[PDB]
Order: sequence, then structure tokens, then C-alpha cells
Amino acid sequence: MRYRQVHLDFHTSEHISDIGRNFSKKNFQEMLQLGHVNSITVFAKCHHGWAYFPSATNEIHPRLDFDLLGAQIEAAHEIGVKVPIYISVGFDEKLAWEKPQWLMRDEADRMNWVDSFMKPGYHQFCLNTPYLDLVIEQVQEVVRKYDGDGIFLDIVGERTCYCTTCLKQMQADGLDPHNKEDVIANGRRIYANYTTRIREAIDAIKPGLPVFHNAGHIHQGRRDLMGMNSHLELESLPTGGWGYDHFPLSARYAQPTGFHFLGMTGKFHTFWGEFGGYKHPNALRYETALSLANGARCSIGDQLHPGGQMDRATYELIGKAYAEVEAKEAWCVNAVNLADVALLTVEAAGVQQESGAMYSGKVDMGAVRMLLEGKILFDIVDLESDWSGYKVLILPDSIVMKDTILPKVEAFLAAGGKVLASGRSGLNVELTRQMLPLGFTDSGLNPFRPDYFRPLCDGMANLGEAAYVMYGDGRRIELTDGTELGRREDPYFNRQAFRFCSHQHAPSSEQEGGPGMVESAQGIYIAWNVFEDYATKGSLILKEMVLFALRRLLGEQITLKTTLPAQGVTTLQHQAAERRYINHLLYASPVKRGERVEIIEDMIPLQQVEVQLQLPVTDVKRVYLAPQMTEIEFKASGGDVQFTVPQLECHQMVVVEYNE
Amino acid sequence: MRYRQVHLDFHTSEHISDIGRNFSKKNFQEMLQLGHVNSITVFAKCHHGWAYFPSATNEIHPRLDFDLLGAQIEAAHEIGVKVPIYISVGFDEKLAWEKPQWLMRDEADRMNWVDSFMKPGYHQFCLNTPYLDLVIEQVQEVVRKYDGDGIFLDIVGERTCYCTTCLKQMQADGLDPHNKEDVIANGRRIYANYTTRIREAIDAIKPGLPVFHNAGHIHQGRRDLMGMNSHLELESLPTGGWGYDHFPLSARYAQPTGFHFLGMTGKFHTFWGEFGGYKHPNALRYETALSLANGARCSIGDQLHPGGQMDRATYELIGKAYAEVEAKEAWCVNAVNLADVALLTVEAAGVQQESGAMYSGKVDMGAVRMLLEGKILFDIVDLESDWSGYKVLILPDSIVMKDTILPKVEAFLAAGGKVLASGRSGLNVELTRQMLPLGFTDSGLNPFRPDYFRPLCDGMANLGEAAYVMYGDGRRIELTDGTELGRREDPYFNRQAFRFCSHQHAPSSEQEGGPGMVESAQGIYIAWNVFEDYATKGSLILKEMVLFALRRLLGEQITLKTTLPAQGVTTLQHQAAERRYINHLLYASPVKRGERVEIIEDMIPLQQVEVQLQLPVTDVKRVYLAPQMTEIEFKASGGDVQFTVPQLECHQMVVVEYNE
Ligand SMILES: [Zn+2]
Ligand SMILES: [Zn+2]
Repeated sequence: MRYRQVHLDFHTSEHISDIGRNFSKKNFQEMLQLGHVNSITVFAKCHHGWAYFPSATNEIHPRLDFDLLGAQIEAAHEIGVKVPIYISVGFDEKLAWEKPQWLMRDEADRMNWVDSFMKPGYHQFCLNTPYLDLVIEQVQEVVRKYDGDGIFLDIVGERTCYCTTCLKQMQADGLDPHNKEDVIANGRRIYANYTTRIREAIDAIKPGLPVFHNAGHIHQGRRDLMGMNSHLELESLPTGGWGYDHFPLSARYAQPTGFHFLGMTGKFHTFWGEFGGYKHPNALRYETALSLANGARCSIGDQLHPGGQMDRATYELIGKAYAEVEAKEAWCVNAVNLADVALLTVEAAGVQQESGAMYSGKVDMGAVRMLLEGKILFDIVDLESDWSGYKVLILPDSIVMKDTILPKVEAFLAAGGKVLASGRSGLNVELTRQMLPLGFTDSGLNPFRPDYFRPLCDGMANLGEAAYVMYGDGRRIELTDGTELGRREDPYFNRQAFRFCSHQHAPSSEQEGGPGMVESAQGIYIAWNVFEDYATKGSLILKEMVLFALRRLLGEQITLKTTLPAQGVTTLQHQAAERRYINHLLYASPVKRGERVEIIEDMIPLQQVEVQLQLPVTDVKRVYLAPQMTEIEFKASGGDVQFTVPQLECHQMVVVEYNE
Repeated sequence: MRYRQVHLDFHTSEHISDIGRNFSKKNFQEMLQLGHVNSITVFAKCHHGWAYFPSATNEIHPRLDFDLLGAQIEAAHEIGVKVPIYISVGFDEKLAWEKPQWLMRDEADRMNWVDSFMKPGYHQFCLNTPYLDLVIEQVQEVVRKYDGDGIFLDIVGERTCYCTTCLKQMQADGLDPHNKEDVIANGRRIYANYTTRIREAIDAIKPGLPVFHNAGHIHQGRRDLMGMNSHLELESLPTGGWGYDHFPLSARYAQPTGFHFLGMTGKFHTFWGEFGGYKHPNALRYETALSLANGARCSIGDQLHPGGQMDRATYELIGKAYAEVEAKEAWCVNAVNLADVALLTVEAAGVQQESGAMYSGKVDMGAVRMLLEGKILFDIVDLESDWSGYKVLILPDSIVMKDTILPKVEAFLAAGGKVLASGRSGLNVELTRQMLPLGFTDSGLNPFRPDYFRPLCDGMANLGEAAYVMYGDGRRIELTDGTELGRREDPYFNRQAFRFCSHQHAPSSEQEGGPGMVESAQGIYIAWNVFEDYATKGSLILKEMVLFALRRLLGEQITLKTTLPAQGVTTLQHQAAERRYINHLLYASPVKRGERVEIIEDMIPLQQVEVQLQLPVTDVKRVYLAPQMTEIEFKASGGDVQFTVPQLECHQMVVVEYNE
């Protein structure tokens, strides 16, 4: 899987003329070279529904006079650039106008994404209709006729559809359209039927041609949906609707599954379709680095001007990131993540949470923020993952012990694992009893919110002893055999009519309300929804409480310590074949501009970044900066090594060579 | 005016007992010393309406047994700490329950801030009622009986009120309550009558006792409202509702007026009343530094626990900022700002704008962001300011040439000033004709939005030649005697039903649409609302266009150039008495946590920050880091000096000593 990809959008209105008139093999090749691009996904069929080749199963764009798809594959292949081919599935707008009977409908007869033809935008087809047969024919034609390096199928996933075809079919199969569960399950079958028919059609022509089905998100805990692809493309524009948490939450779930996967961002300031929109180079330098460090290849979105001329400014911008990716690839191929901590996301565990961004939940964003800022080495796991390689399992806020979860947690604890649990985590489904041996009994929903946490151990809060406000829902708890690491204090009263103090919550009554943080032999419990609190209010104390509990659980076994500050990111990747570890160190700080877009313009050097590793190896040979190939001083005793990076700009890889 | 103030909130419910029971002279003094506090505003009367002294004109808090106000003034005065005294005016909640007839009403009979007594919160009194007489009595009592260092009067400003008293009075004075203008003007008289009665009552007891009337914002272009105070306190919690633009927009307007003024932030993570809420020290280190650099003293908000014990964690946190302010004060007293650029805010010019934060407009935030990120030395000016000392006047987006503005702009241009204007700036009120000699004629509202700007000069856009998307409303214009610095390109069409291309706007038609940026002898015009665009979308090209035009207008006369990166702030302040300039250099990067709060945890050193100054002095004696008192190498030729700061952490002052 190539590291330096471009996703070249070509959603082009029938009402624009002279399509491709300014295309040239020379221009296409010069700009790929300016961008250091080694793969470019080009269009066979766009959202408007047109083919960019003289098609027999679809209509060519009515203002295109030549085989643009063919010319692009030839131009790229002649300079060693691979060319996966894009087909819009969910959208075919020129067919939408002829076959509205095949479009998705909600319960109230509404189309998506746009609810009429009297407004601009696209109308999604239902794959439970004969539109599926037309899609297979069109996919078959492209796979037969063109020497592409794979197929990208867009606007697909499990839907809920109430179109005439779906309502008749559900009634004939004895399903109830008024039962939401029935319609969700119908849509699971409809989607699986589509991906099964695509794999069979393609395997009858070019066996093992790569296929990716784009839903815009990799749904966690769904191995069936991931397995319908040959590889994963994580569409994740941090300035385009996804936010900056979405990529690490996805990548740290993807890498341990064994799938090859890329992070796809955009060249655009905002989102897809932003003609004339440009990030600063430093944004793409950091975003590509963060893909490499997490075990991913890179894609950068672009849209080709209707005239077919590739934009110089764009490939200048892509090249500033991709020249650096070229020099580092060698240290990223076949890499496996070393992690101390398994995070079972609320999403992976199949439990309801508050949305905090388009495809991320608030508990999950809370936890990932603390893990990244805390330099904890982690993977994200689901109920199918093997937990036994992880020292600590995090159960954030809402992991109730249902039939599908408790046995796997009990087995992890029996085998010597430790758990960090917060809030409802560990409760039975009924929320009446704590089922994990964490050293306390549950006395029910805490009856004050907000309330206070007082640390009872030194080195937890940077400012020391105080009553710190907790905004999360709490559990009142009673110590049994556990050790108290901090306590709950009640406010004088809850903010209410006739009883309120100042602008917000009442101050602390300074009356003890039982323990707030409890340590036992098998881990640490925090009596508040602290992870959702950190994604909502962002109080620093929430992170300090969690990172204190994790550092205590990991003790002397912690694999990494560093002075890399909070906004920085680190990973420790293993190239076994090459008998080396790669410590990835990054520092960039997105900053809010416009109303809410978080952007990167500055890239500030750090100096004298100290790392202490604890590798499961016998003898450390040497330590060097890649790709500079600059030895640095280190001190090693067995697999325990310490070093200092003189200077870090954006991203620095530090290679530790060993003897096993 | 002291540099190290605390605003000690004490809004305390009647339903909390043992008020002040844990107060002690020793605790109050220890915590002031831990915090390096040299002034603390303490409460005589809170929002709940209680006195904190045995009052004859108001009721003491019913659970307070001793003169808390008296004890606090004595404890502070005995260690050389000044004590201004706080009186809630707008709120007296225990009186609200007895005299609801004196409360403000809107057109629909609604109270503010909270629209019933069956919900928690405060109910604002109307100062057009006999409540004003009770306020004067209570202010008189506090000024007679207590040795305070000033009065802070809270919840006041110009209102619009439709209470029974106001409606009767308006009808009797021949005003029309259904005419909004009439009610606004009534409220201007009501507020002026309140501040006039306060100054006369206080001057009859302690002539020239400091008074500040808090509206939460200094309204720009209103010298009458500023002049009702002895000094200005800019309430500006960047994590508490105000945002990070509000302080520089206010401070760079305040300093050149001659008022002594402070920046008031909070110790809290969020806003006032956040018991148990704590920022990281680095946030207050930066925020206090930014006050010093802009010519302001510092206040940090706190709220005293009802028990009267000052919180150790809080005064640890305040001390980490205030120890550093103590060492730097010497270089901030009697300082005057050196600026190349006058920014006439939309607010100062009295013109409508889109709100972009609680008390800042989008055009004004756009402009301040570009000036700070661009290291342009600036003041904010109104129609009463003297413009003649400024090389460049900025007219952002919407400064139409009404009777109150055009003569002052024509006089500034005649005297050799240059203007940067955008969008509607310079148009007549009718928006049919450009009234400034900027080298083009106006051909009306541009009929495409969005559209494109192509730079025609090198060194404008970091990625070079391209069509960059402009989202702001445009003016189509026609070159006459001006020079074109870039052009407008039309899209194929506007996004509409039946005509749309891809997800957003149509790509560039590459058809010239007239000039977009025009240079003349007297300045530069940009044919888009670029400042509102930068506060909405945040496209980097918008800043690059503006800073290119400003650098061109200033040419060789630019007073400062630096490698301090974009997120950094610089000012050049003049201590005339001490025959030195102070170059202030800051780097901190607030980062979004929770849902939207922008916080500071990291403080990253910068290295080898280069500055070139052009001072109007003959001979530079020396250059040193204060307060370290460390000489640095420099090269001077007349008033032209260059130096390099080895290391900058948070804030560094660089002192340039001269001979005139
Ligand atoms: Zn359907
Ligand atoms: Zn009134």
C-alpha cells in the first residue's frame, strides 16, 4: 500500500463546458512529481452520475469529447504512479431525475442528503432496488475495460429506508416497518447483499482487485463491515466536519486489526468541493506525520478543475508534506504498535453515548484526549480483540457489565490485567450493583451534581490540595477493602429555585460524601463520568485524576516517559524484521480561526526532549534520528534506554536498534 | 494604579450558615502574600443584596455575626494592600422579592437576567425608580464608614426598560414607548442621571474617591460613558464568555485615551461563580503578560468561600503569575504605545455588524486577529481620536462615508495619511459611489458570491499564483488611475437549484471580473468584506492579502519587523521619562478543550527571535532583557536597531535605551 496518495475529486456539473480541454499528459505528470505523489484515485463516475470515459453502461459527461479516465491512467502509469478508480454508488444525480422511485425515503417520505429537487445537492439511491443491478453492470464495465489499481465505492453503508420497494419487501418478509429494529436489520442485509454482489462481480473478472466501501467512518466493534474491504481508507478531514480526535480514535483501532489503512485529509481549508481553498503547508506536514506515527499511509483530497489542468499551488502544497513522507516511509512499513493500555471505546462496546463531533462520541473523545496529552501508549480494542497483551484496560464512564462484556473482563482480571473504570463502568445493566472487585459497594446515583473531588495523595493536582468541581454524573460509593486516593465533598445544595449561591453551583459544604477514587489489587475506580466531563467542560483536574490513576496502575512497567509537553503526540512502533523500535515524537497545536475551524500555520521547534523507554529486549545496539541518520548519545541497561532529542520540528523519528 | 489586583467575589445565599466563621487576619494576609497581591476589591453588598458589615441602610447577611468588610480592610491595610469596595447596583435579590415593581421589564413584561422567580438567578432593578435613592443612601453609608480605596459599582449601563414607572414617565415627557429610539434615549438619560448622582454623593464625602461603573464592556466611540469613571476595569474572561479577541480590542482602544485601566480575568477554568474551578498557572502567566504589554494593570477574579477561608490552591495559582508581574512593573508604568496603524473599528464608527462573540463584532475580530498575527503596531481609534500621528488608517468592510466620518478621513488623506479600505468602506451611504480617491469606480454589489481573487504580485500568497476563494460580499469595480495588485475571477455560476457543481461553490470560470485589489497614491482597496470573512471562514489568503497591502503602504517606514511566528504577540511601548523603549514579545497558543473553551497548559520556549526596530531617536545607547538585566548584542545606525532574543518563554521584555 503506497504512502503518498491523492484522492482526485471530479464532481462536475453537466452545465460546465469543455471538460478536460486543458488536460495534458505533461501537466498531469509534472504536478504528480511536484507533489511527490505515488498513487492518485481518479474518477470513472461522479456524484452528478457522469462517466469520464466513453461508457456503454453509463452516459459520458455531455461536454467531455475524449477518454479522460484512460488518459489519466496512462499518464500516471508511465511515471510509476498507481491509479485506483472512484465510482459514486449512493449518488447518481442525472439518474435521480429519471428514477426517483429508486431513491431512499425516511418515515416522513424525505430524500437525503437534500429533501427536494428545488434545492441544490444530491439524492441518495436505495440499494434494495434495481439500481443495484445498474451499479454492478457499471462496476463490471470499468473493471473490464481499464487497467486500474483498485476500486473506491462512495456513499455506501447500512441505512434505514422506508421507500416503496423497502416497505413492500418488509411486509412480504413479515417485518414491521413501524418497528425501528426491523428496518435497521433490513438495512444490514441490504448493505451486505450489495458488498457480496460487488466482490463476486469483480472476482469473476480480476480476482483480488482492491475494493474500499466508503461510509465516511470505520464503525468500531463491526468486524463484518471492516472485512468487506481489502484495506481501510479513514476519511478524516479535521477542518471539514470530522475534528482532530476522529483520526487517532480510528487509526489506534485499525492498526492492531492487521488491515493496511490510510488517513485521508484534504488540501482544502474546509471540506470537499472547496475550489480555491488551501491549507498552510505546516498543516499537511503535521497531519501526514501523525498518519505515519500511527501505522497509516497518507491520502490528500483535491478536486481537479473541470478543464482538466492540475493546480500548481495545490501540488506545491502536497509536495511540501509528501517530500518528507518519501524520506521516512522506510521506518513505517510493517510496523506494529507497542501499547501499555487497551481503551474499550463506548462505541466498540455497543453502548449509547452523546455525540461530540460528526462521527465521535463525548466519552471516547474525552479518553483519547487524555491518552494523547498524557503520552500513554495505547490501542483501541473491541470485544473481538485479544486483551491479554495489555497491562491496563480502560472502561470509560458507561461500560455496564452486560452478558457480551463481563466474562471477557473477568478473564482479563483473572490473568493479571488491571482496569481503570469510571462512572457507570462495572455496574450491572440495572445499575444497582458494582460487578468488578474494585474495593467498594455502589450506594446509587450521587444526589448532588455538580459536586467536588479532593485528592488525598500528593502529586495528583499541579496546585495541590483543594476541592475540585466535578460536573459529570456521579455514583455515591462506600469503601470496603479498597484504599481511598481522594474523596467526594457535597455542595451546600443543588442550584434550584429559591436555593442558589452566586452564578453557578453552590460552594463545597466541606462535608465528606464518601470516596471518589478507590484503588484495589485489580485496579482503580473514579466515581464520576470524568471522560464525558473532559470532552464537555475540559477541567484540567479530570486529566490529572485519570493520568495519576493510570501511572499508578502501570507503576515501574510503564514503557515510555517523556518531557514532550501536553499538545505533543508520541507512539512507539516495532519493525520486527529490522530489529528496531521507532519512537515517533510530534508537536503541533491547532488554533481556532474563523468561527470554529482549528488550523495549523506555525510549527514551533522543541529542544532537549527527553525519553525513557522500557523495551522487552536484552541489549540496545544504538539510537539515531531518521531520516537524518544522526547518532545521538544514550544510556542503556538491558531493554531500559534514555536519550535526549536535541531538536524536534513537527515530527522526529528516533530509531532504537536492539539484539533480542 | 496597582498592577497585581484580585476581584474577590462574595455572592452568598442567605441559606448558607456560619458566614466568615473560618475568616482570620492571619489566613487573609498569608494568602495575599502567597498571591503577591497588592490590591483586593472586597464586598460591601453582593447580588443576593446582603451587606457584609453591620449596615443601617441595608440588612447584613442573616448568618454573618461580625463586620467582615471592616476585618478585610484592616487585615489588608496592615500589610500595605489597597482594598477597593464592591457594591452590586443592578442586583439586590432579597429586595427584588419585596419590590418587584422596581425591576426592569422588556416590551413583553419579561425580567432579566432570569424571566421568573420560579427559576434560579438574579432580577435587575430599573434605576429610573426610587431604587436609585436607596442605592445612593447605601453607597453614602459605605463611603462614610469604611476606609476603602475606591468603589466598584456592578450591573450598570444604558438599558431599554418598559417597567410601569418608565412607561408613565415616557408618556408624560411626550416620548413614544412603541418607538425603540425614544426608549434607547430615555435609557441614556436614566444611566447618566445615576452616574451624576453617584459622583455628587461621593464628592460630598470623600472628593476624588475612585469609582468604576461595570457594564462588562467599554463601548467604543462613547467618551461620555468612559468619562463617568476615574479609571477603566476591562472585565474580559477569555474562557468565561468574552473570547481572546475582546481584551486586545479594548486595551488598544483604552491606552491612547489616557485612562489608567486594568485587564480583569478569572482564576476559574470558566466564568464567575466556578467554585472548585482552576486554570493552569501558564494561562495566567500569559494573560497578565498580555495586559502589561498593552499598557494595562492586572486583576484576577476569585470567589471567597462563604466560611471566609481564602483558598491556598487559588493564591498558589495567582502567585505564579503575580511574582513575575512584580519583577516587570518598573518597565510598564507611564508607558505610551508606538503604532504605525490606526484601526477605526466598526463599533467606534457607530455602524451595524454581525456579533462574533458576547461583546465583539466579526469585522472588528477579523481586523484585530490579522494585526496581532501580522505583528503590525496599532491602536484602535474613534471619531474623537487624533489620527494625524498614524501613517495608515484601516477602514474595515463597512465604514460608509457618512457626515460624521468623511471630513475626518479627507483631512487625514490631505495631511499625507494612507488608508487600507475593504468592501463597503469609502462608499457613500446610498452605496452607489466610492468617495475616496483609491483609483477605481464602483460598479455595484458583485453578482457572484463566493468568487475568487488572483494575486498579480509576487510575495503575497505563500503558495504563489492561484485563484483563491473569497466568501465575503464583494464590490465589482473598474480601474481608472489605480494600479491592479490582483484580480477578481467569476465562478461558472452561483450554487442554486438546477445549477450546482460538487459539494459547495462552482470552480473558477477563469474569466477576469475586474480588479480585486487596487493601489493609489493615498492607499489600497480590497473589493471584498475580507475582515468578516477571516472571522467566519478563516482562510489564510485573507490575512496574506491584508498584511501585503499594509506592508506595501508602510514600506520603509515600518517601525517593527520580527520572526516572532503567527500565534505570537508584540508591542513597542515608550517610557519617555526613562529614555527607553520596551519591545514586548509573547508566545502562547490557546487550544480548544471541552466543547469550545480555549485554554493554555503548555508554554513552549522560542529561540533566536529576531527584531528590527526603527525608533524616532538619534543614538541607541544599549539593549537588554528585563527583568534579567542581561545585555544582548545589537547593531544600531541612528534610531534603526536589530537584535536577537536568545530565548523567549511566555513573555520577554527587551529594553532599548536611547539619547534623543
Ligand atoms: Zn429503500
Ligand atoms: Zn424602568
